[PDB]
Amino acid sequence: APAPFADFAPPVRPQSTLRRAITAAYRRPETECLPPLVEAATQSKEIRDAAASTARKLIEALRGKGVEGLVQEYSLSSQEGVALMCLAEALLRIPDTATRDALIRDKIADGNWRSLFVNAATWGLVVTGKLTSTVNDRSLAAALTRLISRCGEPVIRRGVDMAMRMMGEQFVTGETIREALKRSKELEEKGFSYSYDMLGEAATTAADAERYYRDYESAIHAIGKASAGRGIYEGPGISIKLSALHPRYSRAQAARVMGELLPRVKALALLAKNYDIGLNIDAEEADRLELSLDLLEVLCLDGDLSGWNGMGFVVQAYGKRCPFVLDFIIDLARRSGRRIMVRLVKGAYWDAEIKRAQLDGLADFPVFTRKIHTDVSYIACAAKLLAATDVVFPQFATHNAQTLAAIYHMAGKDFHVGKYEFQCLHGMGEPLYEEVVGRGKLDRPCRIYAPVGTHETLLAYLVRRLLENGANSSFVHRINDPKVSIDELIADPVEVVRAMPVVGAKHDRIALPAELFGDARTNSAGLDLSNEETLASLTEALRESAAMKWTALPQLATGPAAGETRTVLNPGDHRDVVGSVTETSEEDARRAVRLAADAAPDWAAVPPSERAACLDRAAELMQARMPTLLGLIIREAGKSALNAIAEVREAIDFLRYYAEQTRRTLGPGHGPLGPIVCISPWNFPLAIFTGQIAAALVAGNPVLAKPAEETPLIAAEGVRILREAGIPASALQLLPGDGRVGAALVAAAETAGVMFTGSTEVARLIQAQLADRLSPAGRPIPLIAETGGQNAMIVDSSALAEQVVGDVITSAFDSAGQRCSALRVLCLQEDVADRILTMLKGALHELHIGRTDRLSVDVGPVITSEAKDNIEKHIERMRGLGRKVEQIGLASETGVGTFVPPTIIELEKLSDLQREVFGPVLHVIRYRRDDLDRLVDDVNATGYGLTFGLHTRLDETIAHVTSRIKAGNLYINRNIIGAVVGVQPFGGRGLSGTGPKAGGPLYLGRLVTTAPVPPQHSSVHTDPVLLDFAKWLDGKGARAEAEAARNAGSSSALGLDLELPGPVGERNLYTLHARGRILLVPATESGLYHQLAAALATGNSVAIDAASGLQASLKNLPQTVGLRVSWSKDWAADGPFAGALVEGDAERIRAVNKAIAALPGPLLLVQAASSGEIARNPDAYCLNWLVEEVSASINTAAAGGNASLMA
Ligand SMILES: Cc1cc2nc3c(=O)[nH]c(=O)nc-3n(C[C@H](O)[C@H](O)[C@H](O)COP(=O)(O)OP(=O)(O)OC[C@H]3O[C@@H](n4cnc5c(N)ncnc54)[C@H](O)[C@@H]3O)c2cc1C
Ligand SMILES: NC(=O)c1ccc[n+]([C@@H]2O[C@H](COP(=O)([O-])OP(=O)(O)OC[C@H]3O[C@@H](n4cnc5c(N)ncnc54)[C@H](O)[C@@H]3O)[C@@H](O)[C@H]2O)c1
Ligand SMILES: O=C(O)[C@@H]1CCCO1
Ligand SMILES: [Mg+2]
Repeated sequence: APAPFADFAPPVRPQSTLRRAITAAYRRPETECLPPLVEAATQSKEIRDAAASTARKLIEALRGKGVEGLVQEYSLSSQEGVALMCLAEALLRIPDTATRDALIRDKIADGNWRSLFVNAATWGLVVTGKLTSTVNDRSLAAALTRLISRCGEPVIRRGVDMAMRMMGEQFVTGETIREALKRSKELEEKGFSYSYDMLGEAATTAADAERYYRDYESAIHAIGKASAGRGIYEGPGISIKLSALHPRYSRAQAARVMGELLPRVKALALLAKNYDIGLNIDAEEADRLELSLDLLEVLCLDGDLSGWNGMGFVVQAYGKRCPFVLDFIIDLARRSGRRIMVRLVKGAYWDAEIKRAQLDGLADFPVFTRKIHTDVSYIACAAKLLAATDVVFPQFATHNAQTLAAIYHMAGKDFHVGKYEFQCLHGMGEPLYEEVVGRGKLDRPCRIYAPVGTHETLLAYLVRRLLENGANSSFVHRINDPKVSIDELIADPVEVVRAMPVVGAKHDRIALPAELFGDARTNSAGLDLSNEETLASLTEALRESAAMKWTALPQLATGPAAGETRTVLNPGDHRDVVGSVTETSEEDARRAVRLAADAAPDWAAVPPSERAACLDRAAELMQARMPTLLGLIIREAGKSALNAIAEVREAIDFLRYYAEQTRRTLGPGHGPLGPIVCISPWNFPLAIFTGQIAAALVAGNPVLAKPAEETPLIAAEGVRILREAGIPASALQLLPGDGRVGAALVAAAETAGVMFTGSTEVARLIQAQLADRLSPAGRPIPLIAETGGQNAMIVDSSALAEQVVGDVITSAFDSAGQRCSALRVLCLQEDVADRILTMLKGALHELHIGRTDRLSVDVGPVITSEAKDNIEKHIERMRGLGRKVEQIGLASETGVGTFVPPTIIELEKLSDLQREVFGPVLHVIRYRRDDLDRLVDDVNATGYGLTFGLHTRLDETIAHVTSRIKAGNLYINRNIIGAVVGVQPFGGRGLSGTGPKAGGPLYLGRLVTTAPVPPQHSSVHTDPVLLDFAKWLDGKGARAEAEAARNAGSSSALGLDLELPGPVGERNLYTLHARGRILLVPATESGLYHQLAAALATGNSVAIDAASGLQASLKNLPQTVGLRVSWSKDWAADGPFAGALVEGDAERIRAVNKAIAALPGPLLLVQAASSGEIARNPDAYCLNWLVEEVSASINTAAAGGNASLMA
């Protein structure tokens, strides 16, 4: 049995002094990076003046020398131009040129012309220079009809010829490498050279990686044949992306990268060596930089590649590590004797790096945040390169004439071909470099980066270009802006930075990850698993955590209690004993509730701000102890390191969010319920456990904490931390054990409320036990019950398959599918289903399943043998019905634990599924586009309503689907497992939950006897049926009830529509809707009128108990109100309901509550009042619990860029 964490994340090699200097700079504060760059980039006054003259001369030449002309000639609006180019693109997909021309002439031009507008975001950038994440396809369809009806065939022909020029000649150098080489003759004769890129990146499967390899290999042959001995400086070369060549290119898979990716790069390099051409490794995301250095090191030390100086490597000047990376590379060049070709660039992934660091809660960004800082960094790094031209070959890639001029003069008057060169991108830099290359200009060579491929393979690269072209900060954008003077364009960034008040200050309008929520609270901090210092320190902390004697005991107010004790075994290896749990006797569970009741007044008397300070102190302790907490979660609950970071971060965020919500709301009149029983699931064993307890405690209630029997150790540590933070032992008691302990707690006489997260079936048993119970005030015991899901994602033919597959693999198989939010049913539009399914199965087989104490493990075990047996029986039944089943093969080492292999099951109908299957099992169905609305019905028809995902680029489809789906958490163009506290308030409806949402603003109000007004909780909307009903009441003479109705209409927050603060590149929305049909059980006419006002003011329909005998009280209702009202004799026949309102004395409420609990389907949030309370208290029925919260998270970077960060 291997020692825990002894092989967690060993580095590829021992980190040298130079490598450690790189890692030290990874996220260094921007004010510390800039001063040495300013000093390195400083040049003499004479050179600065000379460079400004050269830059002015270049810019004047640029400004002094076809889509806009098409827009002008045919008077096209912006949308008409975009729509026309989408049509032209689609027409060009027809190969037979006469067949296309006849479709144009006879069918398109004459009238009624996969959505035509799938790529409109790209054409929008071409036409308008602005980026939209999604496409208004109804606007584009109207615009195309208008322009064709106005201008006919001529405008279509002009669009086709314009698209053909841009797509065949401007976006790519050629469709094939042979085409690109033939077209390179012209500029090679004028002094340019080329580096060809077979478009391709981010391989999803082994098959994709092999396709990109053979693309590269065939291009090396063609380029080498064409080079015909010109060598690495005067002849052409190739550029490659490491992410194209392996589907798991990441630090977490470093062993596979060195064992599988490295030999592939070596084979390509050997072929480049034989032809003597350059082979450049492009630079990609920040978390791949240092990994790529390990490949560079091995290749440059490999004797089989000796004699060849064509190996090249990009370094990104927008990165904080750039000068230290250059020190490492220059030293490697000296050690190896290879003259490494070093392409200095600014960087292509800036928007994505900002979003990623914010999402991961890291200490700082790995890139600069002011564009001028990247400019200074570039010039400083150029000075370093120009001092080492004997050992490296610098390649200065830039379109910025000021940057170019600065380097041209920095390099001085001595030049020979091979000393250094400039570089530019095809279709962007030729105007500038035609003023540079050649004896009549500056006589310096330029290498053109030449993309090669078809329109399909071109998307991602193209959008990075178009964003670059349209960004306000870009030289190529500003050169075209008439409001930008030449003097502004030649301003020296080095001197501009030197003169700023704080050299290197972070951008004013970009939040550090810790500051995403501003003054409200501090964001939880994560850990960078790509940082070698972090991995080394985490390895030691994880090993030390495995040496600790973790225990969980019954912790009563009076001290620990005795009980039956057993070991807790690692689910991924039952030989690894994690700790010991002593479980609670049912006698002691009852004693704990009595002690809680006795301690309730003392805890309620602690003022809310001091209760909140306890939560904040506990969050600080959890943040500080995160490495140790990670180790426990990994071993007790089968979580990977990434899963466990997210778990601890979530717990910190609950603590701080409920603390701040308390400070915003709770006062003396918001009295506590009393002892609250908190029952929690195994699968989020710290986060959900902490959240329920923290909310109940901070609302002034003493808590009985009953963790899942599977995961008591991390729960005990959470309680220990909360007690250390100041929660008195009498206010927070830990009762480990199984469902018998939970049931004994729920049944205890002094239990004043229950917070339950777990399976729907268990929630239903708790509902049943509470149905016969009333508070001393004669009201129902509040239950929050957050339950299972049957979560779907719908994917149409406009989605990007590579994005879909990544979000599907994560959503379905993260934590072995043991997330309540996990993707259970993937719904694929029929026309793209085969291609996406094939990619999904390929991605499935790249997952590593095993004991989770290794960074390389993607998917861990299931929690118990019973869970495994339950999941496997579902798979084998599906297999026995004839469904296609795909499964990863598991390594023999999984035999010591309880593992289920990630599984894909292809279903015929969505009704093939009954209940939630809580494991790594993805079901797939296909649909025809015209049946989309029916499909949404089928998804709704399960009765669940937790998470839901949609991948589409089409606004019409977003508006349709999101308006019809009934789920609590929606996700657009991203994974569906997001639950960031206060950003995606989390919780569903129907079989998935009663509400209110955890991590949302209505939560604390359920835990007090009088709910406060939540922050931002109001709406100016008034339900119109409520208004009609209030007028009807006035017509009937019920003046007091009509006034109460109007007041309910105003007080309702139905229609609240908020955007919540969060990371860039995301919109996170929070809205309040009707719940659905509310069951009304009135006793009196006036009670009925008040119940109906409450339900209508919150947008609901109603079913009214016919046994009330109150039918004569609703004579001659307006039709608008009548449409919302039904009478029910058999309640169980007319559901499902979404809540209930009850009127009566205590025994009537008890009897009705029992009848309601017996209704099939969802747990109902029931509110009860006596006739007298309805008369006395306008809030007898609380409108908070008659609306439904919906959270929607939209990935606005999904088109490949961030429009907000463009401006
Ligand atoms: C031949 C060639 C090859 C290239 N290869 C790669 C590569 O392998 N990997 C890669 O990542 N890039 C690469 N690039 C760079 C990238 O694709 C862009 O072309 C380049 O960053 C634009 O820089 P510039 O000097 O032309 O223009 P500029 O207008 O001078 O500079 C724009 C750049 O500033 C940076 N920037 C913008 N806003 C901010 C901000 N708020 N804070 C900090 N920085 C900011 C970005 O890097 C942006 O691209 C390459 C460029 C060329 C010409
Ligand atoms: N809606 C959400 O936010 C959410 C979040 C996480 C998990 N879940 C759901 O949780 C489930 C998985 O967690 P689980 O397997 O630990 O759930 P579970 O229903 O098996 O157990 C949950 C808790 O209830 C206790 N319990 C069992 N029987 C009881 C009884 N008769 N009376 C009182 N308490 C009893 C258990 O001991 C445990 O602490 C899944 O169905 C998942 O979808 C929902
Ligand atoms: O892929 C990109 O966008 C950059 C530019 C060229 C290579 O790396
Ligand atoms: Mg269970």
